[PDB]
Amino acid sequence: KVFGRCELAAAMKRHGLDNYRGYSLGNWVCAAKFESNFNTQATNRNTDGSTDYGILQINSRWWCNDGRTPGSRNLCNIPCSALLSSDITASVNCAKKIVSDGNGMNAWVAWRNRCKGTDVQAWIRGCRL
Ligand SMILES: [Cl-]
Ligand SMILES: [Cl-]
Repeated sequence: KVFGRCELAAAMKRHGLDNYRGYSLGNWVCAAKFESNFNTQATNRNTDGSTDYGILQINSRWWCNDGRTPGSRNLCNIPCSALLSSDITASVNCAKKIVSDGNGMNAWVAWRNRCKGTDVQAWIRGCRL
């Protein structure tokens, strides 16, 4: 599923991400925009053999199990496939664990390079929330 902008904002707001660990909703929509272009089915292979999955591109090296990342962990205790669902609950719950691990949203390289320090509020402007 390819979300619309206001549509994803609303769903992320249904699931508790607005101001989670201090990050307003615009930060999370901005991050999804550049990680996946709002597509829950996005996947991308990393040079080390790990893979990023879903609308927030969560990595198999640490957070989910795909059966093909030697030496990895599965700290969210989920198969990576569950991160591709049109329902975003699994991605949201694992994101909450990631952003609380010490480095905040700097865990998402694309947030650091494309959202951090910008007018992220523009990503929710106009939306009925
Ligand atoms: Cl915002
Ligand atoms: Cl980047």
